[PDB]
Amino acid sequence: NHNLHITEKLEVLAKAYSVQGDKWRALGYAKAINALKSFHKPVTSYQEACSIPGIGKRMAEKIIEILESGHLRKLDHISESVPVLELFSNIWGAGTKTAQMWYQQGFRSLEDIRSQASLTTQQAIGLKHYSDFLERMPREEATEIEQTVQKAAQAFNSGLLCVACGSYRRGKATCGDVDVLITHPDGRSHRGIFSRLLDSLRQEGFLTDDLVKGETKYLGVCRLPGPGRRHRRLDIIVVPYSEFACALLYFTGSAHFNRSMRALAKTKGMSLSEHALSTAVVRNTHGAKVGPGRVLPTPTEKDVFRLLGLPYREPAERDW
DNA sequence: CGGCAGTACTG
DNA sequence: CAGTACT
DNA sequence: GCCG
Ligand SMILES: [Mn+2]
Ligand SMILES: [Mn+2]
Ligand SMILES: [Mn+2]
Ligand code: NA
Ligand code: NA
Ligand code: NA
Repeated sequence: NHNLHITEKLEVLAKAYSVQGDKWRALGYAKAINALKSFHKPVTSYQEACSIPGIGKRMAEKIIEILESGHLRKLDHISESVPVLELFSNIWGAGTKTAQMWYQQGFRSLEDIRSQASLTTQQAIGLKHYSDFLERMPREEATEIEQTVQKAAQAFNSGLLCVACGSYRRGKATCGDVDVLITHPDGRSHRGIFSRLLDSLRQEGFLTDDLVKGETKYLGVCRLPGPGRRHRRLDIIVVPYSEFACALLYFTGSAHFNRSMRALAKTKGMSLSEHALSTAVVRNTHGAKVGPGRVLPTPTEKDVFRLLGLPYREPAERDW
């Protein structure tokens, strides 16, 4: 990154706006930061800064203060609440509104939350694993987790296909969590397996806590056996084979990549989700779907790219 | 002016 | 529903 | 915050 001396200051503002709930301003900062982290050379001119997509007048100004000053004075007026809001919103299941409410009620530490806050079931689990959920795991451990789920699934039906997605599939050396997609080529025998699969993984002691138990999504907590093991976040999604490519695409990400691809689809009168790529989608003036359109056949990820008019990208080049 | 992705749970 | 989460 |  040609421009760390700027980006590092901007990220502090981005996080501050984010934990305070100012989601769109934070989004603007996030995009400018990436734009600047992928510029070839250092930024040296206000009109060079303004040169970059995702950097406008306000952001060019800030970068000009940074290079002439070495500093950004807005940093000195960030509310004293922000570190605490960040502390609280790093509890799984607590976001900006919950963090702000706890702050308003006088909470300042996780000890305050533990002893005095009313927690949802999810948030109590999040708090119990507060440290573990902030830590990444080696790639090799994600493999063991993927393989544990697959062996449990295949025990019921040898035909079940299980694939670790997320950062694992984008090739990263460490992973924040494990994202396992399950389907079945027969288009049928994925149905109703969660009951048995989760029960099997629980029987082991492998699954330690459940956060979400939906008909198609599971989000929870696992821990491999033996000493030196941390609790890890595990997500499982079960999908019909007709949706495999779009589910794979979704679940592999990155998040920014998905949002970028979905924005593109919208420009073309199409819609892309975890379920399907659709065409002839009808939307209102405000960008909201008011007519569904037609599902397009997407047997493979490459088909989604092709139908969108884009060159295929392997998972590793989707790490946006 | 106003969208900024699209979707799934929770209670 | 608002809130939070997933990529 | 940015951009159409
Ligand atoms: Mn993940
Ligand atoms: Mn995950
Ligand atoms: Mn632990
Ligand atoms: Na620009
Ligand atoms: Na949180
Ligand atoms: Na008190």
